[PDB]
Amino acid sequence: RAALNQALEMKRQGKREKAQKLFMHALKMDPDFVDALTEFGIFSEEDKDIIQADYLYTRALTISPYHEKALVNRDRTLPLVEEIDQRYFSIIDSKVKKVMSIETYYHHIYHTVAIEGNTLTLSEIRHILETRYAVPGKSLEEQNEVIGMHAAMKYINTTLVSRIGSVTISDVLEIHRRVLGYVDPVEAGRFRTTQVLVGHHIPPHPQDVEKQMQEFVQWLNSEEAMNLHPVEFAALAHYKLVYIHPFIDGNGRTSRLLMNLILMQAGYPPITIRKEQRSDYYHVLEAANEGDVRPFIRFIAKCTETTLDTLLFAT
Amino acid sequence: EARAALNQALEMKRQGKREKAQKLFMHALKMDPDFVDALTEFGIFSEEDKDIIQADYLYTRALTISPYHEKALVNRDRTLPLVEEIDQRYFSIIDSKVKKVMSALRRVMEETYYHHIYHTVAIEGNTLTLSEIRHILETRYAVPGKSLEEQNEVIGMHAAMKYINTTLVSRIGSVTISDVLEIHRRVLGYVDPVEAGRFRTTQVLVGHHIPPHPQDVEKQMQEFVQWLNSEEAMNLHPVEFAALAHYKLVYIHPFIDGNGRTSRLLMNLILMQAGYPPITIRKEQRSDYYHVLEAANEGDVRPFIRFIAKCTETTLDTLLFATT
Repeated sequence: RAALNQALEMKRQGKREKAQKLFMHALKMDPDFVDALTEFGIFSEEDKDIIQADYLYTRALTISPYHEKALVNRDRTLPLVEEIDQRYFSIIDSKVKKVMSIETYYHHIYHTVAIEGNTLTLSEIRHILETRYAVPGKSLEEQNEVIGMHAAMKYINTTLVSRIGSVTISDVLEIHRRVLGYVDPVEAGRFRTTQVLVGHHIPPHPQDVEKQMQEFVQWLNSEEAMNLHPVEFAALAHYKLVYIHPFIDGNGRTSRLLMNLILMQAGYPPITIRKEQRSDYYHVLEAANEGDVRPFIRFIAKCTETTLDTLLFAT
Repeated sequence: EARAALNQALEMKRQGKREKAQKLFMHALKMDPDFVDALTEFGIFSEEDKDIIQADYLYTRALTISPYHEKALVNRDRTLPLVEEIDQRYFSIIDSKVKKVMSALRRVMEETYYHHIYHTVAIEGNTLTLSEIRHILETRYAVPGKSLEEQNEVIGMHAAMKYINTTLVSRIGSVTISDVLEIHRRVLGYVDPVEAGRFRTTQVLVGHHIPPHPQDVEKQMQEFVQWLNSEEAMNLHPVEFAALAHYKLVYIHPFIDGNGRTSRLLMNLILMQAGYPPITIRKEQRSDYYHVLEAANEGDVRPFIRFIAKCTETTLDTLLFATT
């Protein structure tokens, strides 16, 4: 409460830089502080950050749903953010049109394995897949992760992308069998049998994983999922597979391959979440676990625009 | 010219020159390997050097073409129970050496653990050395300038035999089809995870042998595992049973790859369950090993059973000498 009142004294005087640090400290000490969430929200609106403000008012109302200062702001920002979000998707739709009218295989294998902790370079990955000979001084596990990724995405492109019909549970297992096959052939293509902790997240118990996955693939084929914008649907699918955590390993890699399978089936190019975005990528997943999937959907959307901007660099 | 080479070999055998006779006998068989008269005459010739095992093989080979050939029949009826005894006597020699090896032994056995992975992969064409295999399994880091497939074959072998030792050797009950598939899932898994632990779906040629069609593989494997658990297989000497199992899995050829590796792991699973140590067929014996499998495909499994038996005696002699 003292750090909040200290942040308000700075905001009233002028010092913006010292206020944000004092605001962030009050939320680090108590992240469910209803009054600091609303005051940091109205503060962020002064820098034209309405997306952040709405996040803060929604976080406030999840704790105290009848908080007058959060409710009065939430109700104003809610339809406004919905529009801002729709407008960014229509910007992405026009860039997909321009791309569709108009080397990268190794770049995606590099970022999908590097974001998980793999120390192999792009030139080393190229040597592994072109020659099929080992890279000196690197672990065989890291080199097998690369081989399995190449197998998984060659299978998706050859058998799943252009195929007509619903996505099955067998397709998810077939992808995982190739992702984790060369590293762990015993556990590759089969569900997790033990309960674990993933950071600060407890996924479903192994006895609930099969049903949770039957429900997930039922959602993937539902009309509600089709009605969504491809970028939202691709992002929600990615998140839900990471939430279920159906395998002991290779969940992030399979969820990123399912995400691009959804995008490629919608006429979008395959998307890459770069190594450098590891921290940003885990921050939005944490926020989705805490209660709001929108920051994640926006992170995936920005990833699609950057990919389209790189492809739009040709006539 | 085949009949002339036979009569030329008889001329030297009658006079004396035995070195020139064997070369002339072998030439008549190279020209025509289904020559009934040269097989009997070469059989009687080999008995003069006290080689009754070779003689019976030759008369047996001659009667698989012409079953009523008087000179083959009269000698085969004579040598048939004779080799049966000689064969039984070599197994009892092996049984006494198994006893003696059951009376550093643990450190010496694990010292030749990388030694078994080297020979089972080297006999299949793998170019990795024993020191390279040791680096792969101890460090889990890659060996420079070698293919990842060859290095994954080594990792899969280590996984397969660590799984056999930890969950199958001391296990009670019948051997299942799932146990064969589980071994294969580890043998091939790191090389080919798509085909590892599943039967072959295409028809192929393996040297000069056509194995069962993929639509018959499941039924022939159900029949094989039924034989493995039968009382007839239990009544056999462990060395004969281990060798016959090895041969029958190689004959079926149930997987697209790793058939030789899995058949040699099942061979030792049978031996270890019988109180025998794990056996190794060395890289140098590649040609001898394929010669006895060819003879078993042609009609006689005995040379193969004798090859496996001499492999167990050499393994027991190494264990009896290392602890001396």
